[PDB]
Amino acid sequence: HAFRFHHIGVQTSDLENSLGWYREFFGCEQNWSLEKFSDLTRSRLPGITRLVELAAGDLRIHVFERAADATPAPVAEVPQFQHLCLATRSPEEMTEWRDRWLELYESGRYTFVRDEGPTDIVVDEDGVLSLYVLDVNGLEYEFTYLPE
Amino acid sequence: AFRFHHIGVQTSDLENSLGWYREFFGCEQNWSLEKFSDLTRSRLPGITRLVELAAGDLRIHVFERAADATPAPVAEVPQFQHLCLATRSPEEMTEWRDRWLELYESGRYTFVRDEGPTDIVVDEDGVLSLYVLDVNGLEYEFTYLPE
Ligand SMILES: [Fe+2]
Ligand SMILES: [Fe+2]
Repeated sequence: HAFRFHHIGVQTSDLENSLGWYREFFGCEQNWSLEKFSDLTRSRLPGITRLVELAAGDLRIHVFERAADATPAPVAEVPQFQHLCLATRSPEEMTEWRDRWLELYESGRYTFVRDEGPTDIVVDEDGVLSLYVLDVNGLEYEFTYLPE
Repeated sequence: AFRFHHIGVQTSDLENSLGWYREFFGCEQNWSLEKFSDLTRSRLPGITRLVELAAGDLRIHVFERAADATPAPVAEVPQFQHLCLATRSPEEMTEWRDRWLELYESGRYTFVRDEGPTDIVVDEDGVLSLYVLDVNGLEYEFTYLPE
């Protein structure tokens, strides 16, 4: 492989809320935290106050907070990395992911940008299962099972 | 616990993004689709075509909505801000930055932004970083880890 996926950066308005939900939902760990930033970072992300690297298996997530004066909601009609898909290992885990999202949502431990619950688990004609949820920032995560 | 499968790129000009993703990343198209379930159309209203591109271990699902105009990314918004890919050698960092400038200067692709690539910077541990924008204005980072 010429290159390998390293990590994805998640911008949030409430770092504490995202750090708790990501660790609870995905089983993430905190590898390191950063509060000093170079001239290029403050130019790219004006107002960044802290960045934390999260690790859940092969997926690494760099969650960072910027202004937090307002709490805007994601825009849909705009070009974007629209969603992040994660492959499960059995059809049973698909129900597990949807159940655990609901459990964390109605537990009251977190504030969600949007109140939209998880989608149903949908089968296509080739046996693929599809499940979509929103993180605490209103960003879409897809859980799938490919009969590979 | 799980395996990262693919990222979804929402674009307004699919053929423009397809051509750039193929030349820049060396992407090859795995499959495509133009008939969608109710769930897909509810999530992405007006979706027309969906294509899975593969380059390395990374799968990229580029899809186009109702084109209409050509909107630009919004920065103040909670979002997946950037995608980082790891290189195998320090000289590849300059190879990536050069291939971006070549593809941009060729005039063969439409860009939402005029912003060129950043300089290659070094951190306290020797990690090299490089930030470029795709034809949709979305930020990609190339990194090199000495350890
Ligand atoms: Fe998807
Ligand atoms: Fe990064």
